[PDB]
Amino acid sequence: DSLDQCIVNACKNSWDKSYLAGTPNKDNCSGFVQSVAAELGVPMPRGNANAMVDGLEQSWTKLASGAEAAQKAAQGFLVIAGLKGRTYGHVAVVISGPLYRQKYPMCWCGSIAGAVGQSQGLKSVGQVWNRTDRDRLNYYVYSLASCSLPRASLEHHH
Repeated sequence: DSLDQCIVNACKNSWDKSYLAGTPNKDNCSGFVQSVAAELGVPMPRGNANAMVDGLEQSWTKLASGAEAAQKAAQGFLVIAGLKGRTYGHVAVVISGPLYRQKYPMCWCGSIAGAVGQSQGLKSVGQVWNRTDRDRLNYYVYSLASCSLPRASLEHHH
């Protein structure tokens, strides 16, 4: 497995869970991120997307760009893209992968909005968020990598 496989694994595993009991994570951006963090053992601010962004802004390291965000995810860190909204905010997990338009990283996220706000790693943050918002995203990274060493039994090239 890749060094960052635990991030994608936690995303896949969180999709059909219901962090808010009764509401599938695919239909709840905050719940999706909470379930990913819980699987990885990363403490996370509580509440709706806006409250979570408030908490991340107060306590997490912020990255300078979506490119940096993908780079940190590739090293096995949990990286959250977030933006507050006047009514509802949105949060997503950034994963390694090619940058859309040379700028916007791939992501996983659920959304009460439905399919337009959902990504199972196949949309970038620049496709999920509005054109008026995608250049205003905040990227937060946890202080320690969540993934472990590869299995000791792994045979690989030198």
